[PDB]
Amino acid sequence: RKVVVSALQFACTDDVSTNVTTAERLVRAAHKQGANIVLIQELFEGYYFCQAQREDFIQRAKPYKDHPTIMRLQKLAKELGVVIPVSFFEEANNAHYNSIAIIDADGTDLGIYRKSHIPDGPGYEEKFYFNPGDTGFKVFQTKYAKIGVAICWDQWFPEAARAMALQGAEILFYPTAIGSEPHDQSIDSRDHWKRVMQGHAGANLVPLVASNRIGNEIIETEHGKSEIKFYGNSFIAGPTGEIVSIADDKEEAVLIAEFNLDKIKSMRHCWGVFRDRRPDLYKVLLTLDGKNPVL
Amino acid sequence: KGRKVVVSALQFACTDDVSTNVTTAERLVRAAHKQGANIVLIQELFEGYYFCQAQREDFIQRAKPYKDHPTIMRLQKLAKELGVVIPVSFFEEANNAHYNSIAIIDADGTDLGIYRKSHIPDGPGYEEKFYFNPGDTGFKVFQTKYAKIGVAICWDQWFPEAARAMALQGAEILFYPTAIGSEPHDQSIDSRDHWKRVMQGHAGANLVPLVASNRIGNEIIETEHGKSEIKFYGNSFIAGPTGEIVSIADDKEEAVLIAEFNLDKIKSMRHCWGVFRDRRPDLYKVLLTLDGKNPVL
Amino acid sequence: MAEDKGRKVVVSALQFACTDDVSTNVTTAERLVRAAHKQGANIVLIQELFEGYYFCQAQREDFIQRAKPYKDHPTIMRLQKLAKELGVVIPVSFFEEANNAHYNSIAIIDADGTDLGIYRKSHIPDGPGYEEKFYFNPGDTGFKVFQTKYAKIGVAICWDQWFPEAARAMALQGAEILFYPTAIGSEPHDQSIDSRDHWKRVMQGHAGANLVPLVASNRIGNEIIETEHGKSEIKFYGNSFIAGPTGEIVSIADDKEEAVLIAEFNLDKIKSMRHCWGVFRDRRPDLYKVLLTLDGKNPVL
Amino acid sequence: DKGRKVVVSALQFACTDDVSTNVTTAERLVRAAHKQGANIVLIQELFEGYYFCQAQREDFIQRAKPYKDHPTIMRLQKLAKELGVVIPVSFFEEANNAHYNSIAIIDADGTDLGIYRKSHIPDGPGYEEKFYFNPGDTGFKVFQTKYAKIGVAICWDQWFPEAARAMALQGAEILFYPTAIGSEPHDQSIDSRDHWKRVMQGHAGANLVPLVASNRIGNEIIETEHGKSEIKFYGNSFIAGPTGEIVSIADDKEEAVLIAEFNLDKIKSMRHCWGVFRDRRPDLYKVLLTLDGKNPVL
Amino acid sequence: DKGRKVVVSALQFACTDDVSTNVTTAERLVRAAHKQGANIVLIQELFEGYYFCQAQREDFIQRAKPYKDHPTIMRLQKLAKELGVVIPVSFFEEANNAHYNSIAIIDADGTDLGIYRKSHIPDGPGYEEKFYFNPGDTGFKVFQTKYAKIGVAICWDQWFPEAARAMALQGAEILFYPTAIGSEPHDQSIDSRDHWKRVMQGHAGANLVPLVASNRIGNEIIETEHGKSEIKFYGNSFIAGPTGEIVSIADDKEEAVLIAEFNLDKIKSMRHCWGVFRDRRPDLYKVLLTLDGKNPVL
Amino acid sequence: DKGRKVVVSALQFACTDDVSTNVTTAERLVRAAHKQGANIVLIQELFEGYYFCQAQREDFIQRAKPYKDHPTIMRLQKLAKELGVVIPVSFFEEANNAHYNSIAIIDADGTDLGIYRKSHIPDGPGYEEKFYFNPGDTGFKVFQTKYAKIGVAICWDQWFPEAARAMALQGAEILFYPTAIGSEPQSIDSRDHWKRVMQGHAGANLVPLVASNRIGNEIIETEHGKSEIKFYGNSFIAGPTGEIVSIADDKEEAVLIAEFNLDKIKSMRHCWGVFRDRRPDLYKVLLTLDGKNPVL
Ligand SMILES: *C(O)(O)NCCCCN
Ligand SMILES: *C(O)(O)NCCCCN
Ligand SMILES: *C(O)(O)NCCCCN
Ligand SMILES: *C(O)(O)NCCCCN
Ligand SMILES: *C(O)(O)NCCCCN
Repeated sequence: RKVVVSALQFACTDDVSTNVTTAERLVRAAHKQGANIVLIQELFEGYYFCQAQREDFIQRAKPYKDHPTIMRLQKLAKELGVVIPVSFFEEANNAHYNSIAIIDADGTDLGIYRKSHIPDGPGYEEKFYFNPGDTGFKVFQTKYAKIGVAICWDQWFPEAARAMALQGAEILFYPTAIGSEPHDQSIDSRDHWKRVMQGHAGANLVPLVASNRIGNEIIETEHGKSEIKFYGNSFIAGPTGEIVSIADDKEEAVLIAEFNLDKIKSMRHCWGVFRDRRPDLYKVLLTLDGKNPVL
Repeated sequence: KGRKVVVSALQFACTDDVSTNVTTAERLVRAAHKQGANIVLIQELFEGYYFCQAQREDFIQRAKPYKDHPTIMRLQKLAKELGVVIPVSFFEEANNAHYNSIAIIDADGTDLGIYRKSHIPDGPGYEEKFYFNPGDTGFKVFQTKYAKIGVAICWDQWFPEAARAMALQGAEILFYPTAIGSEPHDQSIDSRDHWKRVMQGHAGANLVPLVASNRIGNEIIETEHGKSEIKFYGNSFIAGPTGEIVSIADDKEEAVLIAEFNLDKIKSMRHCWGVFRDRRPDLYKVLLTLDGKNPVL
Repeated sequence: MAEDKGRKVVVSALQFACTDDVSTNVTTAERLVRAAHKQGANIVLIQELFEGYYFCQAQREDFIQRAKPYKDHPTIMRLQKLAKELGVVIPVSFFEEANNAHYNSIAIIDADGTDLGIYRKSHIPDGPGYEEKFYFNPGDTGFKVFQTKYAKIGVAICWDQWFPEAARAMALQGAEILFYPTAIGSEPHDQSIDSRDHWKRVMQGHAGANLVPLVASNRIGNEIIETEHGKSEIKFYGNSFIAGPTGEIVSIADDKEEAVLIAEFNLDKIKSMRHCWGVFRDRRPDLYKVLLTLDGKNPVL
Repeated sequence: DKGRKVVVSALQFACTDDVSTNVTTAERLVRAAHKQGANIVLIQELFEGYYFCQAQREDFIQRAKPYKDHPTIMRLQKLAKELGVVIPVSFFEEANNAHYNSIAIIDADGTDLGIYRKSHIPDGPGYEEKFYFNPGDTGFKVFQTKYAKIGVAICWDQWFPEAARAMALQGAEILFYPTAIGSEPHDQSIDSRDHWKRVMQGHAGANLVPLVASNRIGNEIIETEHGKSEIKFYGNSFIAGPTGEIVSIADDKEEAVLIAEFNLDKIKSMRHCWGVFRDRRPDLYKVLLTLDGKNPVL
Repeated sequence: DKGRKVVVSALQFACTDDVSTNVTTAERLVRAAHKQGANIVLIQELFEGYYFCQAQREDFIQRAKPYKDHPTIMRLQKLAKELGVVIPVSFFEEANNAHYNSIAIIDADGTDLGIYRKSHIPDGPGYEEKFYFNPGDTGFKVFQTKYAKIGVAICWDQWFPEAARAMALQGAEILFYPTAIGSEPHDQSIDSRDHWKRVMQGHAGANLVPLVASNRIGNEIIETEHGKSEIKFYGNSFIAGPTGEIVSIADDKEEAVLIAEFNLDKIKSMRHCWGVFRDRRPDLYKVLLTLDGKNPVL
Repeated sequence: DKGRKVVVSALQFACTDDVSTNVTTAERLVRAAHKQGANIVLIQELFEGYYFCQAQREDFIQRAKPYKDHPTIMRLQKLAKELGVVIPVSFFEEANNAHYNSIAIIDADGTDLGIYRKSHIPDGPGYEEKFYFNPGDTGFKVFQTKYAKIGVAICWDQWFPEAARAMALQGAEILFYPTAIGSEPQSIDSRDHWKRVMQGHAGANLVPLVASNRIGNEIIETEHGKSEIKFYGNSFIAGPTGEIVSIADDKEEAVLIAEFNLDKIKSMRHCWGVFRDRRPDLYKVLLTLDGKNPVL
């Protein structure tokens, strides 16, 4: 059993219809190169608006139900027979989430995951927009594979990757929007970013796909212009954490890698780390401060 | 710029003759409509006297089924004629169950369904617990032609949980038909300021406007222990999304209160303030207890 | 002076002996229904499986084939004519065949002759003399109420009368009077068993707890059935009765006479009393999930 | 006649409005029961004072006390232990801002086995309990005592076949109901005593378990917010057997100590053979989780 | 060839009227099966005593015992753990006032994995089980053991294609049915043994899963409420492969230990290839939720 | 010996790839069954030609014909009326965009009582039938004939206990299964597996069961060249305990005959008690494919 996976990497305008056209073009290119599952970067419908903390930007969110972009990519998924996770800004009554809908290769909406770990600070004021997610970590049975899909900042947390692996994830996927930080040009996070994820692939023995944005974006914030340069470096890592495919920090790209899932599942079983785990000794992971279990 | 809705609170006196009272309600709904109202709110159990001063066998038989209710049917025609949303408070019989209920009539005349009062008051003057099963619909929101609304009934208005329950389900405006006044056993009790402050609190905590329609007049009821009298204190009002009173009636005048709200701007304001973003349902399990320790079954 | 307002309904319990010939027993039933109507009855209740002997003392292959379809049943059709002629409601107990299922059933015939539908016995008894579990699928209609020309009524069958759940289910759905056609007597394996006082008390409790009148019609006479292991005899103990909404017996027959019991109820006064007593206002269904278990712990599927 | 035997007792007495006097009365009659061989002794509802629920008064709510270190429960634990008798203790419970009509079950070694909180709360003239008590949130309970597994509910609960069935399904071998019922002050023509008995006899017969009801006697005048209100409590404390037969009964004015012995092994065998529990149809009982016969409650 | 192999066994013996004797007989035959390589061993229905259901007797109901701390289950857990063998244990369960014909599945490490309660209850002369057992309320279950996911149901359940299909759908790799079937005391012309085998062979073949049936032998006479009643149990315990072929079978009168090995990975692959499960039409099977071919049950 | 008696027959023959010839063969064998007293006679599946269904050829699709005015059905109606026999007629149905593997039930007076459309269609490696047939949408049916209430299902339907139970719950007194099964002239021989599953249905439902299978070798040229199947016959009739009462071999024409007392069998079915004892409250999992999620 072999599945072909793709990371896409492109620049966005602040127009939904242009960006969706761009995603469609790169999804067809992926499909043309053999892709069964194609990963589109985080909040690709527009500019990464979380540089600002603005009332009007919250109203960019849309219900999960009858979402125009999801609906449009469901047609594309269906035509091509590819699996397409769709990053979007969800409104759910008065709650708001950074969410992702998993469309199967028959175009079926398989359900959503809501971003669990919400980043904060200059350039990435996501805590202002999003309730911390309440779906918990999830795995989706698609026509090709059980996949673990989480979102951007979730990729820094070994807990997220481990939870998806424990629930049957054969591949992990992280749509991303990370770049420079507007308050401090000396912060270059790209190597650190890659290393943490490489760690998750190696610790769980599962391949991993990260799709990140490129281009410079200037946002009109409540305190004036703020600029981020997104550094791309979209990549696909194998089950021991080796980078098999990688983009640069400036050019549009379509990454492709094939994995033998039944072989990798045998290596995983045979390595035996899941049977060697000591959940009896991991209670402290349910604390924040190293002592008090959360309610 | 944005969806506007004009809401109205009515305030009037009742006899114990249904036809008279429905006629009074119609006159005032028409008057609200003439002043631009899209949703009009009539006070609790308006079809007669506030009979719950007594605990009487014969008064339980004032209840009628929800199905083919002559007062709901009559007000459905008016709703349709005028293009206004009309919540209709009534005493519901449902086989051997009885409830203090409200049917939400949409602006096309459609009966959108019912809510059954959840929190039932008790004590001299207000012996509701004798008459009504505690409601079993739970808190509801209704999609009307003009807005998603949350409607609850009188005593429900004291409970922050009801208001929050409706808001979490997308209610854009909260409505509470009311019957509250003096208390026949103790003339020193004057609850009007307390009553208003608690509702203002709900409007401000959920960032939604709130409408409260209360009775006026003195009513004398024969009870098992002789006459009992309540002076209903009016003070019907409409509050905006920070809990500010935008319109209020006094304690004796018949009144038609009118207010317009921009539901898109308020939505935007509600979200921006951030309370719904910041709620901690993981820490709210104690709210599912009565005694602060034991969760109910 | 005017008498007190409200819908009055006159109900009747019949009590008679059966042969094992269908034509004879239907003739007996018609005779007693007519006598009940002559005494003012609006609703008349015939005992369980009146078409024949209480054959359930045996577990026999050939007795299963006494069952007949509900559709075009000759006894139901005949009693429909009588109901229409007299203007009386008549529930008709019969052994139902429904493809390969079999039930102990009752068809409710309205005062205009209309077949309102059926109830299938839910609780099926077992044991020497009363081997009903061999014959009947447990019923699958659930507890029902029927709107007749005179009243909304709840009808269940024999062993159902021991279950408070059945009486409450019918009352919660607006039953104004409860009816139980019965066949109960001695038990052939042990002559010390005399259940008649126990039997009455349980049903009196239903009437009192739901504040609705209750009618029980039971068989009389001795019947001997040829069983797979020899002859078996039951003496049916009569004691048909009508109870009011506090569980008081307003009329009762003895253990051997043929009887036509008659009582009038003001259903509007009773409804008022039922509601004022307050039990239905005070019920706690949030605490009753355990009733959906058999063993006090595990909810059934 | 082999089998585990248990002797139960219903007590019936008049109350003053002084706790000390009523607790002394209860102790006297518990000792009289024990002298007659009783293993489990049932004291009537809210026996610490007058039946105060004729009134709806602010100050009466403050008669409530916490379950923890309750002076009357602690005193009766001493007696339970001294005599080797099981004693359910009815009390008015405060639990932060909630209030309940409650009963603590004291085992024959003095151990406090836990509480049941009254589920069905009556209302109306003379019996304004809904003003005082949150509807109970323990659900129906059974308690394993030294002598038997028992089901204890409280007064108005005794009208509900659901409560009796719920306790029996959980293995209750005997049902107990402390009571306060009498005349009704707004209508002198109401005499509920025969109705009250018939409904409980029904529960005993339907579940094939014995049942004990202890009820108050005497006239009580309460100063209500609208003037004097009077109830004459009608006694009629009784013990019913597993077919609903009254085996012992008190009249409507006498102080009484009723006594009956039950063979719990034989009764268990009878209950099972009669077959009602074998034949129940919980798949058809979902309408019991409605109030109106149609909508399941949340 | 390659893949997870499992050795299963059907045991067949005659019962005495003494519980401990009968458990010792079971232990002896379990040990003999283990010696021949068995991983999962099936003991016949209600093996602790005579098949008492010929009678409808009050005292026989009290032969039931709770699942909790059941002395026969506890004893067989020790054997399971000692030998590393999976052992389903048939017993007569008391659960407050409910009673069931039940089976506890003991894993090869001695762990009590839970119980299944007999769903379909037979009736008629000689087999009056409806008098004793509530219809089961666990539903059909599959248990994950150290060696396989197994589906265990009980005697009469074996006539119902629905039970076997329910277990296969939930992952059962082997079906097991402890049995007590023989002659019928009211009609000596009834010989059901060929019919009995054919129906089970049909389940194995329709689901492509092996099937194990363990039945009693011996003549048993029971004192019924109407005199002596005799059943001659007919043995014919057997093991069927995934196309329904009988691979091992006992006769109608001797003790037997039957043994068969199955390659569960090859059978699984063969079942997936055959594709019947992906070809099923559940959208057309709603009539199966009726008894009468028309009205769905509640 | 009292009660309604019905004589049923299973026919078995080799198909040529010529329609007239095959219908002539069917008529000859129906007449022979009638001569031996048969009241209801079962002809094997798709008997008008070679079993084309696993060859995936677009030109074979035009063999389908509408249910309305079907020349083979209309001809067998005449035969049914002439002889006073019930004849289920297997045919390849064209229904607008859809195509089905279907069977029309002809009563003893020649009346067309209706159609059943094969429900279970094998898809995945080895079985490419979807190329020709849509999954049936009639659901499982019973038909009241002059002699009996009967249930009929087709070929692959044979493997599914649900179809047999569904028919019996609705009052079918006899089950009929026209089939076509064989193998590559391979090691696996499915004939015993097949019989055991069917004997299971008869025994579990306490109804007799009639199965008609073809014989002979058939060669079809396909996209992937010549495919050959040897059909293994073994048509049979089973009684209500699953006992085989007559059976054909794997190479000759056969006319199998058996008489059933439908009143006695009904009484036996009811007394055995399985239908009294069924637990539909516990069967919801059967409305899933994966053992957890109900289908729409
Ligand atoms: C996505 O937007 O969560 N990446 C967050 C990066 C935060 C860097 N300080
Ligand atoms: C409406 O009737 O619920 N108002 C109740 C007020 C109670 C005052 N103590
Ligand atoms: C009717 O037939 O159900 N009465 C059942 C009585 C059973 C007595 N043990
Ligand atoms: C106890 O106190 O609940 N008694 C209730 C009686 C109410 C009479 N209508
Ligand atoms: C086990 O006891 O279920 N076998 C029942 C057989 C009944 C025979 N008619």
